Amino acid sequence: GTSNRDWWPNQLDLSILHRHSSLSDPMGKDFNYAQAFEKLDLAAVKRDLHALMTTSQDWWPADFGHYGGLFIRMAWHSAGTYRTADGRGGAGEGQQRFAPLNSWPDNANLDKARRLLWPIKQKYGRAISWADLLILTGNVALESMGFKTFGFAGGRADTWEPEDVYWGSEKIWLELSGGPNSRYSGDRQLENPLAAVQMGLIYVNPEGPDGNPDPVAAARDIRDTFARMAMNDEETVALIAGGHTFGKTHGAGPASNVGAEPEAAGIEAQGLGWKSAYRTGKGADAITTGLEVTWTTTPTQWSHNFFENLFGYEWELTKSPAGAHQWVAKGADAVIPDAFDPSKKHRPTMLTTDLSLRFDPAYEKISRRFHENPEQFADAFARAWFKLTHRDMGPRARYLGPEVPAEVLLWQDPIPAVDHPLIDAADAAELKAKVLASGLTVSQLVSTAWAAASTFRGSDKRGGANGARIRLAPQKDWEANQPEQLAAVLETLEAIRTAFNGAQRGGKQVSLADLIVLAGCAGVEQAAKNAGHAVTVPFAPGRADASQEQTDVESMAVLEPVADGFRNYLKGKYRVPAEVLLVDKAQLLTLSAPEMTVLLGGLRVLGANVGQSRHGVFTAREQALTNDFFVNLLDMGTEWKPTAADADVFEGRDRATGELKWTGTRVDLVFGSHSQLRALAEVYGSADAQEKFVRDFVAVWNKVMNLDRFDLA
Amino acid sequence: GTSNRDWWPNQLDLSILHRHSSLSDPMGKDFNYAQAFEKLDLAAVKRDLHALMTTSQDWWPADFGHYGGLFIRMAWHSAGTYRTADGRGGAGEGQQRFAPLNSWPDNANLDKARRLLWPIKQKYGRAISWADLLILTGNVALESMGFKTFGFAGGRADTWEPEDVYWGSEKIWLELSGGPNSRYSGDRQLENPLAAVQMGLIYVNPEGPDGNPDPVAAARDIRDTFARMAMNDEETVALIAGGHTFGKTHGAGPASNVGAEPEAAGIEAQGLGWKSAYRTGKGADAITTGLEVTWTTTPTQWSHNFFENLFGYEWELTKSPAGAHQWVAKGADAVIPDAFDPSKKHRPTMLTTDLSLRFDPAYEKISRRFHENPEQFADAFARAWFKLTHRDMGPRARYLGPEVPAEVLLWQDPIPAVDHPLIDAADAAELKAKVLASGLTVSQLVSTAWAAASTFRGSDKRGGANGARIRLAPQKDWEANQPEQLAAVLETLEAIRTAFNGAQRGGKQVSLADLIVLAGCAGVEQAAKNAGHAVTVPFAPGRADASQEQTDVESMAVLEPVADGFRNYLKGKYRVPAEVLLVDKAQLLTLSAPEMTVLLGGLRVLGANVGQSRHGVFTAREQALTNDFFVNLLDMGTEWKPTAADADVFEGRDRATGELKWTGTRVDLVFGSHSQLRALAEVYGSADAQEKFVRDFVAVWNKVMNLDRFDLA
Ligand code: HEM
Ligand code: HEM
Ligand SMILES: NNC(=O)c1ccncc1
Ligand SMILES: NNC(=O)c1ccncc1
Ligand SMILES: [Cl-]
Ligand SMILES: [Cl-]
Ligand code: NA
Ligand code: NA
Repeated sequence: GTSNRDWWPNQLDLSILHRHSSLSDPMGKDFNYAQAFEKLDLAAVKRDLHALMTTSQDWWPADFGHYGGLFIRMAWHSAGTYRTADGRGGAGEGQQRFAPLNSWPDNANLDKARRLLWPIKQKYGRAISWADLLILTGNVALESMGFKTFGFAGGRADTWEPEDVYWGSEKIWLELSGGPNSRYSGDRQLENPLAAVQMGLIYVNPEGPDGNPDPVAAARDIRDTFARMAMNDEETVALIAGGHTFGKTHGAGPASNVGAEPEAAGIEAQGLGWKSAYRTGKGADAITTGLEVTWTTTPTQWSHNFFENLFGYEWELTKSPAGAHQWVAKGADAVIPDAFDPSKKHRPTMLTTDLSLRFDPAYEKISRRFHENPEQFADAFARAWFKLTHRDMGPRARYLGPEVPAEVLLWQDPIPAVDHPLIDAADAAELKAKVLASGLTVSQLVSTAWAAASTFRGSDKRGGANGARIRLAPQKDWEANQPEQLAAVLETLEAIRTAFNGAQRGGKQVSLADLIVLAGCAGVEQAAKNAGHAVTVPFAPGRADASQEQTDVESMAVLEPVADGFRNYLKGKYRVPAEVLLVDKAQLLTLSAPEMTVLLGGLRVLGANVGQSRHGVFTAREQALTNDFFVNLLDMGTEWKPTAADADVFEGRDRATGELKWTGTRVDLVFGSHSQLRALAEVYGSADAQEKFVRDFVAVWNKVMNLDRFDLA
Repeated sequence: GTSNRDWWPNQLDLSILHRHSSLSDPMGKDFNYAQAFEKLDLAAVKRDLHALMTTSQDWWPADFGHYGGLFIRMAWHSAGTYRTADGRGGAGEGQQRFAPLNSWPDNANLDKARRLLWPIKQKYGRAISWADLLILTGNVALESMGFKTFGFAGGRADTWEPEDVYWGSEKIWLELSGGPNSRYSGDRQLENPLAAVQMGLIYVNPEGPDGNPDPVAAARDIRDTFARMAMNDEETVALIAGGHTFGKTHGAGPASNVGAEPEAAGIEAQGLGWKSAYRTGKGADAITTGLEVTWTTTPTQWSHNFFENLFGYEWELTKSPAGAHQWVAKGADAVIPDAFDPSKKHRPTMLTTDLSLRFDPAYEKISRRFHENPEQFADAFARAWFKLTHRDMGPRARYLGPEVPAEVLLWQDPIPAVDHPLIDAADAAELKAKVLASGLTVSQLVSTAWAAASTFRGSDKRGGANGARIRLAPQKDWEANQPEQLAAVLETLEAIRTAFNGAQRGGKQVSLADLIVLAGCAGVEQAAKNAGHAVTVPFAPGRADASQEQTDVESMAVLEPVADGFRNYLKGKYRVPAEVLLVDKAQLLTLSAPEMTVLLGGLRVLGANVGQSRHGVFTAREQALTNDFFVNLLDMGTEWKPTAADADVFEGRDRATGELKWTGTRVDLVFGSHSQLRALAEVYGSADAQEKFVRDFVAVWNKVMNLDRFDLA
């Protein structure tokens, strides 16, 4: 069946904005997962999971009689697809169960793990999402084996179709670097936003870089990919050594025995894959990765044996029965149990990537400290495991259930509790009138509030106007935020706030986070008034102001807009066309194509462009909220040509006279080009559309303002 | 970006069921196009369109000073993608403005036509859809040029993204037959459901089959493609000769002058394509197809000159300035006007496909009759043009506005008006009790109502339970409908009906159409009662019984289910896998993936399978409405394997004992295999889901029952 994608392989793909519709969702449109989960008897689930750990099923027998290792790996992989660059991946939408992740080579035999959990899923039904269950199971595994976890938050709602995520351009699973679609360039620089070394891996190749078993060089990849997953050196050592305290790898025989991944398997496989022809195909004969390593003498019990072994022995290179590189302790005693035969024991073994923890000089110092103080190791691993598995859950307000940790962590971008009465409608109207009487312009108010709100991304639910972090490092200095204009606006707002708060009785006051938003609302209302329309922009109070001390500046770097088509901003020159970046941004903002279209056309005429650029400002009444962008964009009286100076900027001239009327960017003109966006533009560009445009603008504006307001959910 | 479609190119694609969501739609959820159109001043639009016909724009100058020909071609093409095999294509969704149809070679320069309409679109806004405007503009063109149309109906709502239609497998535009993805096999047999000879054509190649200019062989393709678009010989001659009474083709210079189609063109082209490097690139220099033919001496006025010329001259093969085969009149004077230069005239010319109307012996007779009786020609063309442009509109109840023809036509599958009081809720309860007392089983009732309702397709809005056509030829005889069982059920229902109707006062009666449906509802209520659930199934009366004379039996043939996964039925062995045919069917029924899942799992346990097959009947309480399908399908205690007799049937055996528990087909097992369908199955298979299952089943049931009930909109 030949498709639009086959005929026009570089056209824009808008379907990414329209996933997750009510059509694909089996739950009623009123279904509220948070309220279902809040009534789940979580202790009862955890008792069932505890039982599970040691109830071996013959179709996938439990190593050492205990599924703990397998489930820890399953949870780790669920969380481990996470990239800080865009917030995509991670455990928070249960995407391990869909394509492609369910069939990634690094996820081999995690299909068995997920299937082991069906009876418990089935028992508790909609009160526990798969997403939450995968993470909970990991926790229970650790707990069953003697490890005290830091806590657990429910709240990850299930999703019903695969996400659209750029995982790389390679066309071959696990392709080595330096191919026609290499994710590496220069001096082993991994392309953003990727966070793994090969297509279908979680982070790194366990044999070493492109299969070279050099622990020192492997450590370089570990550090890079873990950093791209938001983990520093301490966290990375804790997580790796923590996880490889348990279980084993599977490599009983040659890898050519293993069949098709789940999405390529036959229908009879019922969603399972990697069927193995090697001996029994499971248990003692299992092949997953091809490595054959068991790290510890008690693979079902928390211990400090990983570091005891790592440091206690000297290691020699060897080959698994599948031929993969791995390490064995030279002439150790055979002290490591066999997973199925109680009369066999084995020597200590390690992956090349495990040895990285000892032979990378930075890791070695941390690893030694963990070896000599295994309580520090346990506390670090607990914290890191919580961070791993919760990193894409968003604000602490989404955390559910009785095991949520009380401690507030820096990585959570915490927002202080509000302890005082909030402003009401009359107060909001008085502030709005003050903001407008200060002489702040429509353009300044809208740009500031846009800049504050639009850092939100739905992928990991980081960002947004809550916190007033726009006033702090690093946001206040991002080029897209126009630091000098921003500083002037914030100064005037802060004076209005101080005066307002000083006049109150009874503890009422307004946060600057709220006022920035409210001022943006005044701006949009004044714009509408300039166009002759009386509208009220909805506003919900209750944002609070975070301090610089509660704001990790390095972690905030990834939220910087380098492309914001909504402000006609591109920080530099990229290989990805600007219109593609626009749609990506709209996806992170959770906008549909209609919402993206309305919003952009309104922002243009409000003066939200960075640097007061006239590109796409197709109106002779700037700062009035009108549909002029659309009417003028669609006017066939104008002819567009790319400029000689820049192929990415266009001049619009009167077709009859040649007179220069406007200039625009690819982001502006895509709305007159792409056949689906033009259809949208046409609706807003019609003579009956003025009222619709304003109402839809205000709605989407409001929506953007509220993206991070999970305190109100 | 490598996608799931690249990795697993033969997986099922469920996104086709979830297009056309609220997310992609710029109109509010409450927007009702019918009500907007009913307030449009249609007369005023038509005045504006009249004005347009002779308002020539410099960017695409009107031939002969009149755009009529162009707009007739535009409207023809809009309607001309229609296939009777699935009802997909046609004018009714305005899909000509989206990919791929906006960029089909046969639609070249229709982008200009559509752009000329923007001011009118813009003026009237949401009150007239593009879909309607394209056909209206065709009508006005004809009327402006002196042809009186049969009438016009509004009501085609706009759509907002491209449909997912199989247009063929070729990877090259216009590829000739016999390639690696040939749409032809055997003795020039065109593959169903296709209705064009080459990828990117409407029907046939104007130079002749695969470009060989044999009018007789061309006539074969014409007949086959037009038949696949629901037109017989009389209609086809009328339409072709009718249409080529107007306008001209465009072929002023070599085709290598013509640039990128709209979807490939630059952003600066603002949605237009085929920019030509030949001389001025437009007007007198225009290149569209490459042919250069002008059929009549008055290309802007209705005449009888097409047949005068066709029969009046003998024809010699020649070449256009682009090199295409075409025909010129032997010995003729230069009597055809030039489109731009009043001092030039040309000899009469014809396409190979025009000469088909004279050299095909069957077309010749029709053509001669039209020649000698031009009133018969005019009336046939009027009727055919109305049919062409309204064929996919569905029931007459959907027809809006003041130009709707009063005459009821056979091809509309008309439904007689209801002239008597309808049964009310007390009568419906009485009939249900009678149906249940008669001894008809749950399985009989559900199968019959399913068979009646499930002929509906949303593509052209044909089919459905309205009419009681299940009791007529050919439906009563379809294998999928189990003719023998059907005849017994209809006999018992007809007796219940006669008794009920005979007992009434005041003209009240119930149609068999309604009773079939109501009986289906009683069967579902009983099934629910068998399972311990107290369920009332919604019923809406008002169907009427159509007569055999109101039911064109040939036309009905295309509605025969050769694949109906909802009754585990496949009429033969096909190249397309059965699960693909299931999803296609669900798409025609307007079902989302959840709806398709719930519906199939319920039908299985209700006994709706053809021949009482046990395949997929995964319950020990058949005829009870339970979620057993799901719970049993997902039970990991069962292992599935294809049978030795048949690779498409599976045996499910107890994994521990080897005991045979169930058998199923690919349609059954796909719900436990495909990762998105399995996620749905899991909701319905959960321990808290029995009530949800029942309620969702009843909802989808009712939806299917009501699919053709446009009298209730
Ligand atoms: C550089 C990072 C990592 C590498 C390259 C890596 C590699 C691997 C490989 C190759 C296996 C064997 C899979 C198989 O054949 O069955 C595995 C197993 C395992 N890994 Fe990791 N790992 C890494 C980090 C982690 C982390 C962060 C955790 C959890 C905190 C984790 C926990 C596990 C566990 C529990 C298993 C045991 C599986 C079982 O018992 O079935 N690993 N690892
Ligand atoms: C065998 C069926 C047909 C064939 C092969 C065919 C072929 C063509 C071709 C090649 C053109 C020239 C396009 C160009 O270069 O601008 C055209 C023009 C046209 N056709 Fe057809 N045609 C078919 C049927 C129809 C029908 C059914 C209608 C309408 C009822 C129609 C109405 C027109 C009109 C009005 C034009 C003139 C366009 C103008 O003046 O710009 N044709 N046809
Ligand atoms: N791949 N997923 C995302 O980009 C996303 C998910 C949910 N809301 C916004 C964006
Ligand atoms: N491709 N188009 C269809 O299959 C369809 C369209 C509208 N309703 C149901 C089915
Ligand atoms: Cl994602
Ligand atoms: Cl279609
Ligand atoms: Na994410
Ligand atoms: Na259709």
